[PDB]
Amino acid sequence: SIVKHWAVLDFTASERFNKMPNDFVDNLIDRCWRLGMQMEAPIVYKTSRMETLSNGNAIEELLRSVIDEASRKHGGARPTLVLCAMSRKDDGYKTLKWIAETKLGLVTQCFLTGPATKGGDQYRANLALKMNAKV
Repeated sequence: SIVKHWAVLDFTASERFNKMPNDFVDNLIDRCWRLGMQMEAPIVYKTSRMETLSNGNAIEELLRSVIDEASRKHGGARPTLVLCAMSRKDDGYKTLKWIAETKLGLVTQCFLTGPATKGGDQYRANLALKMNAKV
């Protein structure tokens, strides 16, 4: 019933423009809670540059370091959902999803910080609905 182990990959941290705000995850968790979906805090928050999505081997390592960090910081827990925040569309996500879901036994969900912030209530509602359906 509860999403105990999940992670955030923030590709927007260095962006400066369209950086995911610091209250966005906690707001999002409140939003899922309102739908009947209880999530704990993500056991891993990791930032990366958008450029990373251009390199498949770097994607694979990024995901594997999320898994390793969760294991070290939370007694061996393994994330299931990995929420990915991006500042613009990037077809690299397609590679990331494949590695994540078919190689690593993860479930991923991507979103754009632009549409999600400032005038984004309906975008955020749709995000919470997709997350709820996935996990």
